[PDB]
Amino acid sequence: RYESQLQMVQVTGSSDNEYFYVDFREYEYDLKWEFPRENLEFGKVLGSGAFGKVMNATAYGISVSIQVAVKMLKEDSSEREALMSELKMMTQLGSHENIVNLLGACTLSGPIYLIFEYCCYGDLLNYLRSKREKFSNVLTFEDLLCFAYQVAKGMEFLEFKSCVHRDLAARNVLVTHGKVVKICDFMSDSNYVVRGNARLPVKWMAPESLFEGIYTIKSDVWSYGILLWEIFSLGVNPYPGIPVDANFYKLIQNGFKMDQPFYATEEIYIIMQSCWAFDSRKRPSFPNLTSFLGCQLADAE
Ligand SMILES: CCc1nc(C(N)=O)c(Nc2ccc(N3CCC(N4CCN(C)CC4)CC3)c(OC)c2)nc1NC1CCOCC1
Repeated sequence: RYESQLQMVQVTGSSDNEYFYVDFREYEYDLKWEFPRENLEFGKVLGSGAFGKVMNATAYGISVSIQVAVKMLKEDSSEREALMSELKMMTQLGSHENIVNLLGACTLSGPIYLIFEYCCYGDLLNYLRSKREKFSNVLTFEDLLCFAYQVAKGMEFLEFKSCVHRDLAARNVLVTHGKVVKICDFMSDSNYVVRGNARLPVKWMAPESLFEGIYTIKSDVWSYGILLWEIFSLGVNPYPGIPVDANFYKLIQNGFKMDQPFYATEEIYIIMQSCWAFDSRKRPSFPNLTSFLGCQLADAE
C-alpha cells in the first residue's frame, strides 16, 4: 500500500508518543490546483518505485513554458486515494524555497498527476558524489555549509506546519539552480530494510523510531544529523562498513555515534553529536540549527 513519507501530525499531549497522523482522505480537493493534461509534454523518466514513477515534462502555461517533475502511479483504487491525500496535503502546506513545491495537478479526466517544481541537478547524494574529485563546476566548504543551512530551513518550515518527514536523507534532497536545495517526498536499495509492510531507512532513524515506531520533529533532528554527516563526508554511506543487522540495533541502543567526517570542522561535529542525543529532549530544535549554521556560514571571511 502506497503512503507519502511527509506526514502532518497533531499533538495530543506532552510525551513523544502522544500524536496521531492527519489523513486528508475525508477533506475536499481545492479545484484551483487543477491543470490541463494536454499542457504536459512528457520527457524522460526520473525515477521508478513499485507503486509509481516521477517523469520530467514541459508544462505550458503553468507559471511561458517551464520544466516540471510529474509524480504518478503505475498502471488500485486505494493507491489512487493515497496519492489524492498527498495532493491535498501539499495544497495546504504552502510553499517554501527549500521544499519541492506543488505547482498543480491533473485529477479528473485520466490518471492522477501531481506536478512539482523541477530540480535540474537531481538528488543531493549523487550531486555530492559527482563532486568528490572537484572539491576545493567546483564545490567548496561554504557550499556544504549552505546546503546544511537550507535543509534546516526547510525542516524549520515543516516543524512550523506541524509536519514530520519520515525519510530525511541526502537521497531525498534535490539540487536546482544557484545551489538551491529542496526537501522532497519520494527492494533493490540496501538503505531500506524490509520488515512486513515497512521499508525502513534504518541508518537514518532515531532510536525511538527504530524501537518504538515513534516519528516526531525531534526524530527528524536525528536524521538531520545523519544527513549532515552525509554532506560533510561528500555522500559516504552512514556507519560505513557496518551492516544492518541485530548488532546495528544494539550499537544504536548503547549510544554509538559516528566520528567526525573529513570535511566537517570541530564545531559542525559538535552540532552533529547533539542531534544524536539518545534522549530526544536534549536534541537541538530546527530554529536552533538554522541559527548555528547561519552563524557558521556568516564566517565567509
Ligand atoms: C519527487 C522526486 C524527484 N523529483 C525530481 C524533481 N522534482 O526534479 C527529480 N529530478 C531529477 C533531475 C535530474 C536528474 N538527473 C539527470 C541528469 C544527470 N546528469 C549527470 C551528468 N552530469 C554531468 C549532468 C547531470 C543528473 C541526475 C535526476 O536523476 C535521474 C532526477 N527526481 C526525483 N526523484 C529521483 C529518484 C531517483 O533518484 C534521484 C531522485
